[PDB]
Amino acid sequence: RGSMKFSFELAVNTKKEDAWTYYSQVNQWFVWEGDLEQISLEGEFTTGQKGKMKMEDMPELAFTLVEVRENQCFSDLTATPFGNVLFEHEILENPDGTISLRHSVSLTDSDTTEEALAFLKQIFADVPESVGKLKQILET
Amino acid sequence: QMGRGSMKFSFELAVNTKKEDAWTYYSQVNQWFVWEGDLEQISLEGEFTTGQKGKMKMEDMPELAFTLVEVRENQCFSDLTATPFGNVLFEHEILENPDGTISLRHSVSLTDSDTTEEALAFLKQIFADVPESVGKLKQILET
Repeated sequence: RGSMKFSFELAVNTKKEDAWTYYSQVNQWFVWEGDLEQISLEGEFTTGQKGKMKMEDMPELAFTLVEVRENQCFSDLTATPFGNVLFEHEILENPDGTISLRHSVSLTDSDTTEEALAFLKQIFADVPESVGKLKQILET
Repeated sequence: QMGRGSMKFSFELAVNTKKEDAWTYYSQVNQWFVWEGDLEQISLEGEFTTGQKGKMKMEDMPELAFTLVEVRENQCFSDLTATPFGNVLFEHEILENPDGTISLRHSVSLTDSDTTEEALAFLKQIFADVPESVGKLKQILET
């Protein structure tokens, strides 16, 4: 590969089905996507669906749903200067009864560019907060 | 190994290399200078095996005790250090990729029942130079 990937995992005290609600309902991404301005999806929340997303003070971006698995995970793919960025969201079950939420950002490929890595870091910088917000919302 | 209160940062990098070669930079404590950028001193009370204790000192920081909690050649090794936020666990994983290439994944985690900013910021700090550390291992292994 030319792969590089950042992950953040946070354990939360709730049910995977309840977590799934905030993922599979694009209109509720505002509660956890920091800076989300507008969001839309060209159909059902399923593997292969295309949508449009826009963060504050940024051009709106097309994305495609890569691997929707109900109650478990969904991924989205967006084109960037550095090629396709894959964003992953996983609900993991822990033995102690909690679930964990793991969000990951990766650059499909690139020969370890100094600016590639710096690019991922910036995208990934907001991720821990967003996962934090989910946890506090889910533990209500 | 995660559960209530835990948080964990991971960085993974694909490297065109073999697992045995990567493992030599993990299992030999004296090699950590190649990939630990602020490393000043490093020792281990014996052989690179699960349970072994050791010490290490980083630029501008006091010496620190640490334990090897899990070792598997040539897959992974993990160490535990005590901090003001409980124990921090550092993980180092070698993963064989389906295109022959391997991946190195370094992670750091701790347990904070409160999930405070203090604990978060503290973990984030430790994880901050982990991507470059892994990048050095990449550069070294690919020659």
